[PDB]
Amino acid sequence: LAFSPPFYPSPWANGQGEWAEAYQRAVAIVSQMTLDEKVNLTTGTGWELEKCVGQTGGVPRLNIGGMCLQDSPLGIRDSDYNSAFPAGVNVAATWDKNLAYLRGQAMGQEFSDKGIDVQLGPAAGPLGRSPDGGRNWEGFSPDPALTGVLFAETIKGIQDAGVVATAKHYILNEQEHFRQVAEAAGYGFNISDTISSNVDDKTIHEMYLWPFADAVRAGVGAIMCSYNQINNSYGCQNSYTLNKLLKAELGFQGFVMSDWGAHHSGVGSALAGLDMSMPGDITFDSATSFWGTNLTIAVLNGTVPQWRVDDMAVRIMAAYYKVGRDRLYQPPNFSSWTRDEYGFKYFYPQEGPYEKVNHFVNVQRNHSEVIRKLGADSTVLLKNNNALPLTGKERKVAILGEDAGSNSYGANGCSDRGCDNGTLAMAWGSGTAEFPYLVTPEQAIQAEVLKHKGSVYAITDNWALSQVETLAKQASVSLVFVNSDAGEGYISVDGNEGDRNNLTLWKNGDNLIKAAANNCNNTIVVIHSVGPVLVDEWYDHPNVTAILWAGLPGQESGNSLADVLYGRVNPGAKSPFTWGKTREAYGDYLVRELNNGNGAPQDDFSEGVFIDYRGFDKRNETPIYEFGHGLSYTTFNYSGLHIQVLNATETGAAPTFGQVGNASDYVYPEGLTRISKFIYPWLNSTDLKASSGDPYYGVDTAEHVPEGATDGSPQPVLPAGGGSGGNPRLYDELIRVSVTVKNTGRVAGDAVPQLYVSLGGPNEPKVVLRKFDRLTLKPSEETVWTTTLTRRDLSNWDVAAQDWVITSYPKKVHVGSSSRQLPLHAALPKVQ
Amino acid sequence: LAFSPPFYPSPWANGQGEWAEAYQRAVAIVSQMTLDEKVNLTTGTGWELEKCVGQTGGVPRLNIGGMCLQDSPLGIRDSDYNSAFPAGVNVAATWDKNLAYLRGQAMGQEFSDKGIDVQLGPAAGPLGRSPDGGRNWEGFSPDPALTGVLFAETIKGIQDAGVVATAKHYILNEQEHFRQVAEAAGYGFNISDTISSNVDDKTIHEMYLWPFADAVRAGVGAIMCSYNQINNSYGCQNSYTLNKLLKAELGFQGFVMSDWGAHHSGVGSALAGLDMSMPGDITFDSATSFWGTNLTIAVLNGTVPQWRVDDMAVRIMAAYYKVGRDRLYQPPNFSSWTRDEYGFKYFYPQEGPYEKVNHFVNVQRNHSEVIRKLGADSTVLLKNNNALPLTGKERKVAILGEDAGSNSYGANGCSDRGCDNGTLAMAWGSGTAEFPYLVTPEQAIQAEVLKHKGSVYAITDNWALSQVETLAKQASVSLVFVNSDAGEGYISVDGNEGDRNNLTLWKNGDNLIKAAANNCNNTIVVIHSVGPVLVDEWYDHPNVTAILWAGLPGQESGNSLADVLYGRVNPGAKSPFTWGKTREAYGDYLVRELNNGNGAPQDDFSEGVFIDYRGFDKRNETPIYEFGHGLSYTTFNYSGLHIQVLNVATETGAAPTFGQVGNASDYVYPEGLTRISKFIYPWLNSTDLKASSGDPYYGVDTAEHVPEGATDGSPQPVLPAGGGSGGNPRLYDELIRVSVTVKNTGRVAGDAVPQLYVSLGGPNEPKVVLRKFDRLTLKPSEETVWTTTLTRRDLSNWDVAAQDWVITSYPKKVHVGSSSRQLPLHAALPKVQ
Ligand SMILES: *[C@@H]1O[C@H](CO)[C@@H](O[C@@H]2O[C@H](CO)[C@@H](O[C@@H]3O[C@H](CO[C@H]4O[C@H](CO[C@H]5O[C@H](CO)[C@@H](O)[C@H](O)[C@@H]5O[C@H]5O[C@H](CO)[C@@H](O)[C@H](O)[C@@H]5O)[C@@H](O)[C@H](O[C@H]5O[C@H](CO)[C@@H](O)[C@H](O)[C@@H]5O[C@H]5O[C@H](CO)[C@@H](O)[C@H](O)[C@@H]5O)[C@@H]4O)[C@@H](O)[C@H](O[C@H]4O[C@H](CO)[C@@H](O)[C@H](O)[C@@H]4O[C@H]4O[C@H](CO)[C@@H](O)[C@H](O)[C@@H]4O)[C@@H]3O)[C@H](O)[C@H]2NC(C)=O)[C@H](O)[C@H]1NC(C)=O
Ligand SMILES: *[C@@H]1O[C@H](CO)[C@@H](O[C@@H]2O[C@H](CO)[C@@H](O[C@@H]3O[C@H](CO[C@H]4O[C@H](CO)[C@@H](O)[C@H](O)[C@@H]4O)[C@@H](O)[C@H](O[C@H]4O[C@H](CO)[C@@H](O)[C@H](O)[C@@H]4O[C@H]4O[C@H](CO)[C@@H](O)[C@H](O)[C@@H]4O[C@H]4O[C@H](CO)[C@@H](O)[C@H](O)[C@@H]4O)[C@@H]3O)[C@H](O)[C@H]2NC(C)=O)[C@H](O)[C@H]1NC(C)=O
Ligand SMILES: *[C@@H]1O[C@H](CO)[C@@H](O[C@@H]2O[C@H](CO)[C@@H](O[C@@H]3O[C@H](CO[C@H]4O[C@H](CO[C@H]5O[C@H](CO)[C@@H](O)[C@H](O)[C@@H]5O[C@H]5O[C@H](CO)[C@@H](O)[C@H](O)[C@@H]5O)[C@@H](O)[C@H](O)[C@@H]4O)[C@@H](O)[C@H](O[C@H]4O[C@H](CO)[C@@H](O)[C@H](O)[C@@H]4O)[C@@H]3O)[C@H](O)[C@H]2NC(C)=O)[C@H](O)[C@H]1NC(C)=O
Ligand SMILES: *[C@@H]1O[C@H](CO)[C@@H](O[C@@H]2O[C@H](CO)[C@@H](O[C@@H]3O[C@H](CO[C@H]4O[C@H](CO)[C@@H](O)[C@H](O)[C@@H]4O)[C@@H](O)[C@H](O[C@H]4O[C@H](CO)[C@@H](O)[C@H](O)[C@@H]4O)[C@@H]3O)[C@H](O)[C@H]2NC(C)=O)[C@H](O)[C@H]1NC(C)=O
Ligand SMILES: *[C@@H]1O[C@H](CO)[C@@H](O)[C@H](O)[C@H]1NC(C)=O
Ligand SMILES: *[C@@H]1O[C@H](CO)[C@@H](O)[C@H](O)[C@H]1NC(C)=O
Ligand SMILES: OC[C@H]1CNC[C@@H](O)[C@@H]1O
Ligand code: NA
Ligand code: NA
Repeated sequence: LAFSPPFYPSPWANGQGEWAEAYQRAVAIVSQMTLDEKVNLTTGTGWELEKCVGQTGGVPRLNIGGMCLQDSPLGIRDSDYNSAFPAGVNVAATWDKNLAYLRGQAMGQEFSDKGIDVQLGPAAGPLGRSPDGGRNWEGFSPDPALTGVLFAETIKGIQDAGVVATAKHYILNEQEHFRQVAEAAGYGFNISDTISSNVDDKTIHEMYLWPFADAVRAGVGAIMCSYNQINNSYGCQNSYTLNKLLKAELGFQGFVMSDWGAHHSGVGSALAGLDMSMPGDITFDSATSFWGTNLTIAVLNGTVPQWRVDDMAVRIMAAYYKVGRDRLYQPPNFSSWTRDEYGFKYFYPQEGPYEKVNHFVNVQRNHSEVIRKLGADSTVLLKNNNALPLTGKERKVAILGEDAGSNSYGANGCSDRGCDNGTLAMAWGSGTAEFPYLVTPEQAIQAEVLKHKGSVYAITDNWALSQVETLAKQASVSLVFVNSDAGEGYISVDGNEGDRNNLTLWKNGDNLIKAAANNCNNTIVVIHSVGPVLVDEWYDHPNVTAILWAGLPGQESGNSLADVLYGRVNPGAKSPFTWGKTREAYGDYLVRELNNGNGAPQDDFSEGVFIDYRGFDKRNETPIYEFGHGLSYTTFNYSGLHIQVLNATETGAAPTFGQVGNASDYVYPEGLTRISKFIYPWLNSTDLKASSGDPYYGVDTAEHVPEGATDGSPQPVLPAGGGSGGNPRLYDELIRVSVTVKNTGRVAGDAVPQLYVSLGGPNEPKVVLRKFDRLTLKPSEETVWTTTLTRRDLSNWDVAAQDWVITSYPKKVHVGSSSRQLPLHAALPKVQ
Repeated sequence: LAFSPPFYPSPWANGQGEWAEAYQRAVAIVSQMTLDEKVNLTTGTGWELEKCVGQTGGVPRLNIGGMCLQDSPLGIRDSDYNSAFPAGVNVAATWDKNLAYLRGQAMGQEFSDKGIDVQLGPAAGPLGRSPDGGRNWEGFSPDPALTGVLFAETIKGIQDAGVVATAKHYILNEQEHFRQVAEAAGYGFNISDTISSNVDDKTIHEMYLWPFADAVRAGVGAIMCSYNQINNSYGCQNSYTLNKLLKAELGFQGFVMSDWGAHHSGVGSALAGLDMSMPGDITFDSATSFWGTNLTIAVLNGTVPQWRVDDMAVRIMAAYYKVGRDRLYQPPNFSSWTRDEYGFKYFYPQEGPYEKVNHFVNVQRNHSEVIRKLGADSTVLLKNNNALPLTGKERKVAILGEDAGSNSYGANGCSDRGCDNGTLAMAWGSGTAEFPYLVTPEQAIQAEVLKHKGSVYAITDNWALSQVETLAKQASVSLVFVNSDAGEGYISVDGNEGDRNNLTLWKNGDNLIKAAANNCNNTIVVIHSVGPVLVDEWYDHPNVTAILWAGLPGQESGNSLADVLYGRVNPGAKSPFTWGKTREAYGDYLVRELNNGNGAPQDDFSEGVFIDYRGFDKRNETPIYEFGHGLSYTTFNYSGLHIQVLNVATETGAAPTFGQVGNASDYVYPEGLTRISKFIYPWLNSTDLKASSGDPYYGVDTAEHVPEGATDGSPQPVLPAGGGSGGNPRLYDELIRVSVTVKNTGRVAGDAVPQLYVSLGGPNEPKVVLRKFDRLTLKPSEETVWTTTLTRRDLSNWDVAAQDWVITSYPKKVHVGSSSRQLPLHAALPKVQ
């Protein structure tokens, strides 16, 4: 079986780069803390014991309120009077750094105004190994350069608005199936440990880790480690991914929290680089924790060095100070577990004062504007045979498909969005927010038609084909809506356990489109979906005159779409993944059956880097719509490529901050009423063994602590580390590339120039994206797009050097409008 | 068994009153026609043979195009790019003569622009004997005064727009069960003839006949006789209702058409006062007709007098001229049977030239505006505990109920509206039109809330009660939508064979309302229905803060309602029927089982005049909401009632004939004409009359089957109650002027609906009966004096001994106020005669 080698000690923070001020403030306050106070920062207080999806107890003697951590990557979960933004995959479809940022900012503002300290998002893991993976839509794209840039801009927007962002899930959680042992049991499978993603060192560096290096360099304050194992070592105690890759090589200065139920040991995880346990207990409301009491004991008994807990507390306070949360602090003014105005303060056991638990604060501001805009700018026009934009003069409009209409249970009528009923504007699981309302395509397109005194109807039963056919024969234009949904693995909809069982349109979508197109010579298909779907049965039908993919647009869905269909917005989005002829064309199959008996299922990433377009190009397969493809209401020309060549070895010793006293300093204080299931830092008595309750307490302890796990002496800086996101020399700019871009059509709009490189060598993809931008040009207007290639951009990861190297194979650059339409190309000059 | 006494001969037209010019022009043209041409005017061409629901062949030699007759009373049926107006019941709820006229005008304009000559509406029969009758909603109100006045204004709007209106159904078609034998057989019932409505002479004059007297006096061109029998004689050959009540007593000058399949004999119907057979065949596509060829033969063989057939022709041409149809004529520019651009000219057999059958003419103009306004102005506010109007500042709005949302088959996705899915804006059967679009309450209310930056959702599955209760707990206001549907008897939805099986909300509505009100202290109920529904289980719930009934609003439903809920329109509508505690409180049970073996079921109207509020008041029962009840966002005061007393041929001419009849050979099929399969023609196969009729009863006991008087063309007496239009003109003398001051005593402009009831006196008269009303717009503090007059008819009762209206010697009283039960002003009336 795959093996995960050790890397110890867990590196300590050092005030790196833009962290210097936040780290000095964190060390000044952590220095004042007792051991039980430090431990309070590191451990949640128990599932649904307070207000937020995750919440720590804070340090009240030092005026630090408990840290409130809340989903989701696309808006506040489990709350009220908040907005529901389009999903991360829509941000990927915009290819628009500025919109990713502005969406970050608007979410940060709403979370901050609910008294939330830490947003659990954005996501870049899953990256998207498999097109049917259940959570790819929360992240961005299976391409690392596109994902890493939009991930980083999202982070910066959220943190500039004063909320800590949490880059998740770290790392290789590329499928829902078998990701948790209790979930698998509920779905009929008996496994002893979760699925192990088994991945070679070059692949992890070139693909899955690269957006985390961007998040790190962009200043992300938190990282959430993942439920799966990596080479048979759990993500939240994997010393290789956490100590070596994240903290030593990428130089991460913030804190690593567990995913909920992903914490699997106290001592093991603390020494392997975990800093925060969520929701704080061992299983939900077990009243036991691998940390809390147990971590205070682990330090008192000498097994976890003081410097390790001290560094947890410094990383946690430093992220909180880095975003300025201290200046915006207020306790969470809502409850994730009830919408009632009043309730017992501690929800799960219904204890504590009976008091106001919701204040109904309306944090929406004018955020519907950025959502409606980001929806229109993420609507990919895949096909347009001169059918769009509409004019408003069409005499009779047929709106067809359940995906155009209302969810009959209300927009929030399925818990965590766990159904696919009515228009699909948000997929399911934790990656969700309550809509404040939901504008359906039916509502916005019928309003638009009635404004022009046209005739219009909506048929929203996809087996009502008699009516579809009759109305399609009478219509000037048939707008046909179809979807495909997916989500987090703890929910199953129609037997899809988070992951999609296939890429075919749900709810009779293919037959609905063929019924319309058999009868209307102007059939326009609109797809809402978590990722690609199969279109081969109808996309080339002669009466299908346009096709659009609008992703998961959030609350302004129908208005975002109408703006595009009626020409208020000229679509600029590009596909952020590949649209293949068959599921086989993508390869990268999910592990859907036990393959290691009743042990952990083994998920070998045997394709290496060759996911999505890199795999189609390697196999010489032709996509229907390639990565980077999207049309516009105008045309663009690219010409005039020009290329120009441009002109610490050790750490400190681990520090300790403050003093640790005797056990009797950490016994429960006598005036305090202990709330049932609440997780505390304190001991029942000075008897360490008895207060831990651990059946393994004090047995074979040293043989269970890896060599070096307690070494606080100065360490070597890795060749590829020493900076933020990697050695700073990786970010030196080596080549500048320019091209001229002209709008040669009649409509103002945006181009998305894309710069790919070919790094050369027998095992490298033919082309890999490295730069892009989204440039607004009026008709006939031109501009020069200039960008630069860094040392990292031209490197490959060398497993023998443990470093990025520019290999000696000759490299080329290609610029154009998609991964398959690259009219400009040149050999690059040799650089090192 | 009830018996229907004979009345012969069938009165001939005479140019009465406003018909003088139309009659002269009809005589002049019918004088030029051959017998087969005349017959062509009287008989439709066969079910689906041409474009319109009914269609005659016309007279091409004299450039008279075939007459195109199309449904419905609320908009053009079976067509395209037309509007869908609110139902006649909503017009009744407006209590607004002007809006009634404006709706008729906007409908006549649309019909005229499609090349339709005759609109099959409006309807005042069923009047509304039973609250569960399947078609009451197409008419107006169970009250004859409210109905007759709004029926009349609807007819004047249509005919002023140049289309002939058809007052239907004449008469006593008060229920759908057993109305047609083949329908009854499709539902498992074996009957040899249709339901017989059996009614006494005073009741028919005081109730069912009264709105038709108004129709006739307002100048209606056509009348459509009914499927039921009346005292065991079919509506379309009932000499008593057609010859005596309609043509002699009411003096009707236009033409009587059959309902479709209501024509039951050639000779018998022509002599009993029928003028036009629709759709022209005996059963759909039978290629046989009681008229056409048979009527030509019946005149040739001496059995139907030429004067009778000339009179049919003159009544038909006179109605056509009277509305100026000849000045707007164009062939129908759509087909009722297909939406294809091209097709065979003769749809049913797919014969004739292949040519353009649809021109897709957009006739809607800006009629959405009158629809929008009339839906708002017909929304009755039944209860409002200071909950409405909404301000727009409600922080979270729950829209609850399938009736708020879309029909998932599309607004037109159920044929003839034969389902109750999504918002109910139109009930089912022939009384329907294709929506151009349908704005749902969900759409218009969610749009209003988003304009104010509120939060809003719609739950539209009425068994999703977990979600309903969760959202209702979170909401500032919960708007709960519920409905109850019905329609014409040939369609059954959920076992309701046209008629409603109960007056309970459909689709779990009572449980939905209780789920919302148990959780939300500001639950507002909105009812779309064909008539009253039982509200006893929740109307008085402490968290039910407002209740509205919005009827069947047509295509602008959601916008009409939002205009009211948000106070752009202050509701002025008033209930046009009673809301009782139980079904038993209304009495008047439908006949739902065979009670005459396998012969015609018998429907005895044994309550006499005591239907709807007259029955409740007679039984001393308290309605939840009485007839005439509606609240406003302002208040009104009525004061200062004052009463002021104010200051005909005896024989007809002889029956004329116009033009000449020749030999049987003039009427044989023309040699060079292709005869279209199933098409009905006026021509004979040969000069053999017997063989050309194909009638198994031809020449059988003929004399015995021709009623006494039926061929009598000599001068007739004028009935004491006849001699004018809608009755002897002395009935319309104004005898009393009544005035009262109405003041808006509140803070917002609005419409008051003053109502004037009389008590006629006498042991068997209703305690009060509506006579006058108007709808008056007043600004805050403004006053106005409402003045109206009572006519001799208004103060009379029908005396069966005299056969005339008589002001009886019991002391009479006037009562004025805001409903049938809120009448603060009363005055004794002085003796007048
Ligand atoms: C010139 O050319 C013309 C065009 O071709 C020729 O016209 C044909 O003339 C024939 C006579 O020669 C006609 O045939 C006879 O028709 C009658 C009338 O039938 C209709 O009306 C019935 C009710 O009638 C009353 O009311 C009408 C007006 O509404 C009056 O006109 C009648 O006079 C009669 O009036 C009395 O009652 C009213 C009150 O109700 C009073 O106010 C009056 O004061 C009078 O008292 C109605 O019931 C009939 O309905 C039947 O038919 C419908 C289908 O059309 C169907 O939907 C109904 O369910 C019902 O079906 C049942 O009956 C029919 C037959 O009629 C069966 O086939 C069927 O299967 C069912 O049983 C209809 O709407 C009709 O009554 C005559 O039939 C009676 O007499 C014959 C024998 O003479 C019997 O064989 C029949 O069974 C029947 O017997 C019943 O009645 C008897 C009373 O008379 C009684 O003794 C018996 O006990 C029995 O119960 C004839 O069928 C033919 O209609 C007409 N064709 C056209 C196309 O117009 C003309 O002949 C020719 N001239 C010359 C000189 O050659
Ligand atoms: C790890 O994080 C966890 C989670 O955040 C931290 O746990 C929290 O620690 C808090 C202390 O920082 C502790 O706070 C206590 O709350 C109690 C309940 O308060 C609520 O109910 C009261 C009473 O109705 C309301 O007044 C109040 O507003 C709340 O609604 C308080 O009662 C405690 O107040 C006492 O201590 C504080 C100072 O901490 C005094 O300011 C206050 O006056 C009270 O002082 C009395 O009691 C203390 C000790 O209990 C005495 O030392 C003092 O002399 C006073 O004694 C008199 O009164 C008591 C009875 O009232 C009487 O017996 C005595 O004889 C005298 O007459 C305090 O505010 C949270 O409950 C606790 N959270 C949970 C879930 O357990 C933990 O500290 C963190 N750990 C570290 C190491 O940082
Ligand atoms: C007066 O005249 C009116 C008009 O004719 C008469 O009304 C009819 O009354 C009938 C008798 O009540 C009604 O028939 C009943 O219909 C009930 C509801 O059927 C619908 O809803 C259910 C439940 O839907 C939920 O669950 C679905 C499947 O899980 C889900 O898809 C759906 O979205 C709903 O979800 C919510 O709830 C679930 C859990 O419950 C949650 O998980 C979810 O999150 C949501 O919260 C659905 O199954 C069904 O297919 C349909 O769409 C039925 O439930 C009744 O059937 C039960 O009881 C029967 C005994 O009565 C028994 O045979 C049967 O086996 C069931 O146990 C029943 O069919 C009818 O609809 C009314 N028609 C109209 C037009 O209103 C009225 O009866 C007359 N009144 C009187 C006094 O005479
Ligand atoms: C009772 O009402 C019915 C239905 O309205 C009338 O029946 C129609 O009568 C009209 C007028 O006579 C008939 O019209 C004839 O149609 C023929 C076919 O016309 C179409 O197809 C041709 C061939 O492709 C086209 O070229 C043409 O434009 C039409 O689109 C015409 O060809 C006839 O006109 C000429 O033909 C005859 C040949 O016999 C010659 O005498 C002349 O040269 C003449 O120019 C004619 O127009 C129509 O077909 C009838 N309809 C049906 C359904 O049968 C009755 O006439 C009316 N009865 C009374 C007594 O008024
Ligand atoms: C600590 O004491 C508490 C309360 O007495 C007891 O419930 C708990 O089990 C003890 N913990 C351990 C590890 O024994
Ligand atoms: C008249 O002639 C047609 C065509 O020959 C024949 O089919 C039809 O049956 C006849 N009508 C009658 C009453 O015989
Ligand atoms: O559709 C034509 C006729 C059918 N029977 C009912 C009438 O109201 C209608 O106009
Ligand atoms: Na086809
Ligand atoms: Na309650």
